Amino acid sequence: GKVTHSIHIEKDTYGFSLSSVEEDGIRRLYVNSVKETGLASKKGLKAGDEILEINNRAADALNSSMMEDFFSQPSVGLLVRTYPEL
Repeated sequence: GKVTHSIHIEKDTYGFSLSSVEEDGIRRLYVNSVKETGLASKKGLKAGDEILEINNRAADALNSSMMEDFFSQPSVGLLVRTYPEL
């Protein structure tokens, strides 16, 4: 079962990329890769996580322009749905 986690990151770059899919009628955001010693990795962000929110805004209520601004700021919050570790 998947769990939902909150991540707050502070400062460069956050050390991760995102891919975007909209195939079931809702836009979804997924972590592509993570930099191992990156800022987000240190926070427990993992490749293949779904980003449910950025800065309390749903992935579906986001455009590239908002996300580019948010990731350029010295801080950022994420709501992430991820499989627990095994």
